[PDB]
Amino acid sequence: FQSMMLDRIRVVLVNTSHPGNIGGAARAMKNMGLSQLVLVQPESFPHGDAVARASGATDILDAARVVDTLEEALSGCSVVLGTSARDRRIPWPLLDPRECATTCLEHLEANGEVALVFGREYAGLTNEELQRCQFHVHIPSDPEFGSLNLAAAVQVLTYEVRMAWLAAQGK
Amino acid sequence: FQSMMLDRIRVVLVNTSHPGNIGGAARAMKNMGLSQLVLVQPESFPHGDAVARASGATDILDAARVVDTLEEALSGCSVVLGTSARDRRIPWPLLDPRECATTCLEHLEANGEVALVFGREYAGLTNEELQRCQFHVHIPSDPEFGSLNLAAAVQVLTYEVRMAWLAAQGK
Repeated sequence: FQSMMLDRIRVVLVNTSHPGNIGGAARAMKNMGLSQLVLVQPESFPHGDAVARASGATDILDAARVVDTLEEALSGCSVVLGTSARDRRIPWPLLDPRECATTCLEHLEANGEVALVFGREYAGLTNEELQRCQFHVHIPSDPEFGSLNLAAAVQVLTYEVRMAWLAAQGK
Repeated sequence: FQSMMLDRIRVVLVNTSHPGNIGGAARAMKNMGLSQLVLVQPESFPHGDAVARASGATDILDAARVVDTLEEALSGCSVVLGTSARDRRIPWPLLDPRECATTCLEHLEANGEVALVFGREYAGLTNEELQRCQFHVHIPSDPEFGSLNLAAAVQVLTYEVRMAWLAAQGK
């Protein structure tokens, strides 16, 4: 199963401070066909704001796994891609969201499990967290005002994943 | 000017009910280089929630024009593109976000002014509002759970606009 492939994209939110962003991320995942959410040390979860921003994606919140470390969140993944909003001076392969989606599909088609890792509001992932990833993904943005809202960033990546998944089906 | 071209994309939010979405839209515009926001009959504006979700894109909120009708919001535009989340049974040309961005760039390069029109949370634009547009833009989504958060939808379209704008510059 085709739609079922999308369940093997593991969205990992690292140390999210605003519970509204957890809900927003779940909504962004559900409206692209994704469903697997993992939270590393969220600051406030469960929370009413996550439920409200999920706007019906409460199934994803209820099935979300909450873990103490990024290592636990990445267990069993065939590849890990971390997002970066700025030059991090780490020489890892740097992908745009379209290239990220191509890499994701390649793994999903090979029965892999892909982690897409998002960091804290503003600060992003730490260097150590980025070093744990095999690829870095950057959403091209205005360098004068470069970091997107966490849920909006999840939406951009999940949208590209769905665009690649549709294209592979001749759709 | 190149960056200046993006100021000629007019983001129009029609009858927004959650002020947080107005702020989220302004943030989504600013981190892609856009700045022109027009609000048609927003339910609560100005509002603290718009300021909070703008996360520093308060300049866009302060310069936003508030009007009573969609007609006033579209004055002087060379083309109007409206978003749709479902089959609207209106036979207008239907573009995905990449095709929307191509159309936008074509107009910006020809010193045009493009309106990107977003509707109400859940309900979207009315048929009459969609009929006022020359093109309809649909973000491919899971038809089981098809409508994105308003600010996340603005982010998807603005992200594609920036991707097209960068590509045209050999970047």
